[PDB]
Order: sequence, then C-alpha cells, then structure tokens
Amino acid sequence: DRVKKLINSQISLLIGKGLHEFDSLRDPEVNDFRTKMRQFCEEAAAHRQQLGWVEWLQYSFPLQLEPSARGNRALLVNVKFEGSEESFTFQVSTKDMPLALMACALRKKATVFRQPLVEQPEEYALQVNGRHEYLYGNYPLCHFQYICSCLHSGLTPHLTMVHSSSILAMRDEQSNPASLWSLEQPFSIELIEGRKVNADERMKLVVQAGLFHGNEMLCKTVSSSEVNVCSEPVWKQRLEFDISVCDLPRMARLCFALYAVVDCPIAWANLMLFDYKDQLKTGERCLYMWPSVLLNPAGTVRGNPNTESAAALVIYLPEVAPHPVYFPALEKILELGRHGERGRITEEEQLQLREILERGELYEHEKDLVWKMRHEVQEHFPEALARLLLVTKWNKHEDVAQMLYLLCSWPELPVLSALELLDFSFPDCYVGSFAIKSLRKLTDDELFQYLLQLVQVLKYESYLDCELTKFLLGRALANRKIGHFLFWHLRSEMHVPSVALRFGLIMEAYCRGSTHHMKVLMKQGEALSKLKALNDFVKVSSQKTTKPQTKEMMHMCMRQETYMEALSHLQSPLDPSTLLEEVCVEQCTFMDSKMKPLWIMYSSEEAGSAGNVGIIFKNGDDLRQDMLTLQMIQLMDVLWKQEGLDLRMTPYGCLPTGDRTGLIEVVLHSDTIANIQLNKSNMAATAAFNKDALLNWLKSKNPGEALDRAIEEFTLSCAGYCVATYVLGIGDRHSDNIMIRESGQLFHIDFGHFLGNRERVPFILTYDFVHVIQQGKTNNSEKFERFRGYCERAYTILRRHGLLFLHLFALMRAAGLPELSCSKDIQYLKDSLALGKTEEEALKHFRVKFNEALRESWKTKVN
Ligand SMILES: COc1ncc(-c2cc3c(c(OCCN4CCC(C(C)(C)O)CC4)c2)COC3)cc1NS(C)(=O)=O
Repeated sequence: DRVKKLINSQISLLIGKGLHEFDSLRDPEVNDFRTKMRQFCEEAAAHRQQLGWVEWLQYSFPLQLEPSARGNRALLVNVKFEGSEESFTFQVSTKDMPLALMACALRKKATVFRQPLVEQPEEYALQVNGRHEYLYGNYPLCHFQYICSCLHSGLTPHLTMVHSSSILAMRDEQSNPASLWSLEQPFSIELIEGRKVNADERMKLVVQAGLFHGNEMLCKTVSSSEVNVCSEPVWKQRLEFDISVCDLPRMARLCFALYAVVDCPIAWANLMLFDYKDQLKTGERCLYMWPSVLLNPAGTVRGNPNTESAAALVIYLPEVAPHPVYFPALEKILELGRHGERGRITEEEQLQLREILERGELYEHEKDLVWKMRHEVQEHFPEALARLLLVTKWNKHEDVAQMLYLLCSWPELPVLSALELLDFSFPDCYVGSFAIKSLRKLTDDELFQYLLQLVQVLKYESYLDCELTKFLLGRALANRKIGHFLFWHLRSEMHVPSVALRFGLIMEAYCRGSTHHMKVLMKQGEALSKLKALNDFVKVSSQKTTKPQTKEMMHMCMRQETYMEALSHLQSPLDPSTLLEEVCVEQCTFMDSKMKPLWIMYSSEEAGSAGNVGIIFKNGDDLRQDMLTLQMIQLMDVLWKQEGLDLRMTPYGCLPTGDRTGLIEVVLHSDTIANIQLNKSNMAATAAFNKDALLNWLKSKNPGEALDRAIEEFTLSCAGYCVATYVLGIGDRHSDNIMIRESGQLFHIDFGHFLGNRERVPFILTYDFVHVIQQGKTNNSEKFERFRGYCERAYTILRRHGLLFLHLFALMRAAGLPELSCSKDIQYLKDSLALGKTEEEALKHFRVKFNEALRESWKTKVN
C-alpha cells in the first residue's frame, strides 16, 4: 500500500525516469519484461535474506584477493573487537590464515577480560577498519589485497573482529519490506509515406532498404523511386527483396535509410521482422527515425522517442497468411537439421581444414570446405565454432537448421571463445544463448573485469527480455559489488534516448531485488546532485574572482546543513568498499582546467589513515574513454601479476555517473612531473641541473636506504606505462599528464586520446625518466637494460592475451566512442600487439621500435 507507492517514487527518482512513463507506452513487451523480471529479482531477494552469515559476507563483502591467488615473512597486525576502543598488536606470518589471527585475538581477549570465552574463531570475520571489506576464508594473509598492499607500503594492517550475530543483524536490517517454411514468395513491403522530413527542396528523397542478420546482408539492398523533397513525401510503392519469406532467419532486421540526392544523409530506422513472441510482423508500422550524424544495421530496432520532431516513415508489412505465423519451435528446427551427409575427405583435405580452423578472412573454396566438414568441426575443433558460424548461409533456412542441430550438442567453450560470440557478428538468439551458457562459469572477479563490455552488448540486443539481461541481473543480485557497478554503468547512460528505456527497466528490476541497495544508491545520487550544483557555482565564480575567493565561497556553500548532510556518510560510487565519511571542507578545492573539476577530501576516524580519501567530480566531459583506458591498464596489471610480474601500476578509479559527469579517484601523495620540474627555489628538491629535479624530489621523499626501493618502483611503473601507452596508442603525453607518487611509482592521467587517434603512435622513452632509472648516472647499462627486460617481459605477456584485448575492444564498439567506431581502430591493437607474427618476429619488431625510441630519446641526451 503506502510502502509500495513510496518505493515506486524512490525508484523513479533514482533511475531518473518516472515509472508512470513505462505504463504510458501501453507496450506488451515492456509490461511482460517488467512482470517477469520483477518476479525473477524478488526471488533472488528471498534467497538472499535467508543466506547463512558466511554466504551473506560473500554477497555483501566479496573477497578481494591478489590476481596470483585466484582459483615465510613476519607481519605486525592490529586487531580490535567491535565497539571497543582497546586494540591488540601482534606478530603473525604472511603464510598464516585469518582463523589463526582470530584465535590469537580471542586468546588475548580471554586473558584481558579474565574469562575462558565460549566464542570460537569460526564465529568471526575480520573487517578492514572503517571499510566495507572483510578478510575470511582459508587463504594465507598475503593472498588478500589489503594485506599485500600493507606489506608493500610498510603500513600495519588494522582489523576488527566481527561476530556472526553482528553480520546476521546486517543481513536482517537490509531485508526487502514484507508454417513459415511453406511461404516461398519473395519478402516484400509497401513504403507508404514520410512525415516531418527536413531537406533541401532542390533535391530528391530516396529510401534505401536492406535485410540484415547482424552486419551481414541477407540479400541485395533495394531503393525506392526518387521523389521531390517535401515535409510529407508519398511513395505508396512495393519494395521486393531477393529472399523468400521461408528463408528469413529468426533475428532478421529490416533496415532503412532516408536520404536526399542531387549524397545527403537524413535519417535511419530499423525493426525486427519477428516480434518478441516469435510472430512474423504484419500490418502498418510508423517508424520514428533517428537522425543521421547509409544503412545502419547495428542501430537500435526501437523507434526514436522524440515523436514531435523526428522524421517518420510509414510502411506496410503484408499479411502473408490468413492465420498468424510464428518462427518454428526448436523441436521443428532440430528435426529438419538432423538430416545431412557427413563430410568424407582425403588426408590432404583434413590437413587443409586443420590449417584454416587453427589459423581470419577466408576465400570461397575455404568457406565451402569448412561448411562441408562442419561435423568434424564439432567433434574435433569445437573452439572453431565462430568460424563455422561465419561460413553458415543465414539466408537459407535448411543451412540454419543444420547449423542449429550442431549448436544444440556443441560442447561448452572457454570464456575467451564465448566473449567473441557476444559480438554483433553473431546475431542468432540460440548462438547468444549458447554464449551466455559458456559464460556462466565466469568467476565474480572475471565478470567484474568484463562488466563494462557486457553492459555495452545490451545495446545490440533485439528484444528487452533476453538471456544476457537475466544473467547480469542474477549475477548483480548475488554480488553487491557487481550490482553497484551494473547500476552505475546503466544509470550513467539514462540521458541517451536510444537506451533510456532498456536501461531504466533493468535498473527498476534490480531495485525490486534490493530495496536496501536502492536506498544506498539514492544517498550516492543525492551527493552527486549537490556536487553538480557546487561545480556550477565554481564554474561561474572562477570567471569573476580570484581562486582564494571562489574557494572560500565553495567552502561556505559546503558548510550549509543540506550540503554537509548530502556529501557525508556515503559509499563511494568509485568503490563501494570505500566509505566517504566526514567531508573535510577545509581541504576541498577545484582544479584549474576548463571544467573546473572539484577536488573533494574525506576523513574517517574509524578507518584512521585509510579513511583519508579523495574524489574528483568532473562535469562537462565524457569520461567513458578514460574509464575504458584505465580498465584496460588494470587488466594488463592483472595479466602481468598472474605471471608473477608486478609493475607497480596505479589504475585509479574513473566512473561516468551521468551526462558528461563522473568521478575520478584521488591518488594522494602524488604530484605531476610538470610541477616537480618547475624546480622552485628553497625546496628540498631544488637542483643544479633541471635533469636532477625528479631524482632530487624522490630523494627528499625517500631519504637514506629507502631511495633504492623508490628508484625500483619508478623503473617498474615506467616500464608498465611505456608498454601500456604504446599498446593502446595513448598519445598527447606531456609533463602535465604524467604523475609520480612519493613511493616512486609513475602513472599517467587524463586519457584524452587512444588507438593513435589517425597516426601510428611510436614507443616513447623520455630522457628525464631514463635519468632516474640510471640512478642519475650518464652511463648505467646495467640498470637501463634491466628496464628494457621489464618492457619486453610486459609486452610478451600482453601478446599472449592478444585475443582477449581484441574481443573486449570488439564488444566496446557498441559504446559508440568516436575513437573506437570502426575496424581501423581495432587494427591499431592488432599492429601494436603484432598478432600476425611469431613471438620471435614480434619481439624483434618491438626491439626495433624500442631502439627507435631510444635514438629519439638520445637527441635530448646529446644536449
Ligand atoms: C579525465 O580527466 C582527468 N583525469 C584525471 C585527472 C587526475 C587524476 C588524479 C590526480 C590528478 O591530479 C592532478 C594534479 N593536481 C592535483 C592536486 C590539485 C590541487 C588540490 C592542488 O588543486 C592540483 C592538480 C588528476 C591525482 O590522483 C589521480 C584529472 C582529470 N581532469 S583535469 C585534467 O581536467 O584535471
């Protein structure tokens, strides 16, 4: 009653779209999606509320383990018990498990409190002080990201013993409240008229129409007659296609482009020929067209919601039968596909097939041999499914039936293979369903790693209710960190009309599954709303007065009760494990670039030093490409660490949250190379030669024996970023967008341009950095060549995972980023990783690029 109405208003506010707008569409596909997904998500919520206390820790605080640990040394730890000011500091080993640490804390408590405690270490979990992060399970302490981080920074781990009854209290508080194949005639449509068309009156209007199965044409395109430009053009003509109705695949899309000719593009529109209930569409359709920025098959199959201004195309789908017609059921397809001749070939033809399947464009005879030998592909080359799918004639229903017969007994494939199958190049729904089935084995860590790409794939989906949406919702409702990022990736695109409906519906369903998480996300949205209002003030004030004046006025605005309340006590959108407790107004400011990004600092007495965290709020720029670049850098770091190579990278958080809005994580104790190289007087870093500035700064932050470790951190991170920027073609690199941590770690910021966007970005070696690597010496081949060895090792590891980067970037094409919109952009990655070459050929090639970059660096060393 009253609670259902309040929850509806809270979802509406959170997702940025009134739920009443869904009802107003009177769309059965929307209605069925809402009902089915609410039931699915409420079932997941019921399962969650009865989880055991350890399972509930797995849901809410999923373990953050080191990449080498997934699937010796002395350490001091500080441990306290919940709600007690008193703590215990003790020595443990990096190889010890949390249970031994907890048993030690319990024996310590029993001696102090003078009682032989009933509590066993099995009744507890260790919280990282003031963070939503826990250590539990049968893992050595150094396997935990928190401990491994402390061990490298030299800091003492601070942990809280939390009893099972306290974890159960958290679970309880967080509860939700109480026949086609007989139709041989050619497919045809009637193009009736156009409405609200805007073009040059001197020209003529033409409608180009094509039938597609993904990117592939099902037959040649057909064009209407040229008619004179006017607001309401009238064609009333039949467009006939070179394909029988019986041969239309299930996922066939009819694509239109309206243009003006003397070519002047105007608009485009697509639609699925079968509806969500597998019925062949008949009757009139008014297609509200999307403005053209000619045929766009990857474009959405839903009409433009701006019906007041959009050009409209009115078409007629003829009634092909006196009764409704549905795509044949799976049982009928398999029955037809069951029949076929097994391929019989010579020992040479078997060697010919093995060659092409293990090799990826083919010639016609190569395609025919693959299709002929399809049974052998299934039985002995199952990972070559994608090749067989690409040779299948999707315009012949018998060939499709034969392919589906094999797909239905195809063995599950590795994750890497399934990622390729999510591409728009594989539009069939059974293929889509097969790909998801092979992705069910993704660990939560892998899923989190590829979540951004899986969300982009939703933009290629033809219908609202789909296996990918159910999969993501199911995984999000079983892991709070996944749920957090799924919400933000969808929410940050609500201002995009082509996805607002789909994304709004998914976010509503998720909210049905966790009323409590909806409220936690609302608190984050309230802080972002205040940051946007504050940033607008800063933008205006910065153009009228001095920075100390704008900063004092920013502080006065933040000190208002409504701002102090909204900006405090939230989970960070960048990392829900990070708690943003007390906003430190005195330390807040803004940066001097065009959009005046805000620099917001927080503190938390419960987290101690670890509670000192910062966020950058930036409004005016699209942060999606920065996020993708940083996530690709983070992936390189994981892949290197899995081979035991830690290049001390800094993949700081970057999250779009709204229209040209997002957050960026602050890396404290860091400064830009430009600021350090200003070589200011009366500073500990001041130098005789500007080349000494960076090394002098590192020496001032790392006195005595600590200097050596800082130079090594610099060398390792420099190698990681040299390789990362070269592979990704990160350009426009200068002293203002390269930073250094006091630890010595170098890192890059502000990823404006990548994939050479178009010019081939060469490998870069900067003399100032070569100088630090060489410990300030002019000649130090021992250190310089160790650094070259790190670059080579890093590069060879990435090449081995070359296909993973290609498959992920291929899926990213769905995002519509201007620097990742075609094959040329992905060709850049193929060249940088030299994937066509042997490891020896690619290493020789990299060596030539590294040596070319050294000679270029030496043009500075000569000076
Ligand atoms: C996508 O856009 C960006 N991407 C990343 C960053 C970024 C990230 C990080 C850091 C940064 O520091 C910039 C140095 N410095 C910090 C302190 C500032 C003081 C408090 C004194 O005003 C003075 C500037 C900057 C540090 O940790 C991580 C900034 C931008 N946007 S921009 C270029 O318009 O600023």
